[PDB]
Amino acid sequence: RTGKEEMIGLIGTVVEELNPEGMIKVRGELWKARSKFNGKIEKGEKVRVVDMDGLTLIVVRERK
Amino acid sequence: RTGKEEMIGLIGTVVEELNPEGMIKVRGELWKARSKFNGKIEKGEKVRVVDMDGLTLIVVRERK
Ligand code: NA
Ligand code: NA
Repeated sequence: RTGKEEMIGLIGTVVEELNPEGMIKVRGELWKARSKFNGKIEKGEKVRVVDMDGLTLIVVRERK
Repeated sequence: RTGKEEMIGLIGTVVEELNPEGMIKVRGELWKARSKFNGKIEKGEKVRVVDMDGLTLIVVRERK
């Protein structure tokens, strides 16, 4: 398993809208992702990785 | 309660070494903080807020 320690804190870009679940690109890799609070994070938006649920990244939109 | 949504994703600076518990400054406020994985994050280091445990911020050191 690619651990939590490797992913948490990284920035990615939404490639498939998080509504609240979707798809993000982090480094070169595609990942399943879920926004922590927001109902919807749009394609192209920058997100921050804050946790991990199995192979699903939990993200908030990047601040400012 | 100042919710998780307000704090998660923000950057702060360690004001009292996280070993793993300590003190950080986020915005103008002093907060209790705990590093998520690391055994020790030093004074002056930049951290990212990834979660919250009561009034204690859970942080990783800022990437790159
Ligand atoms: Na949600
Ligand atoms: Na620990």
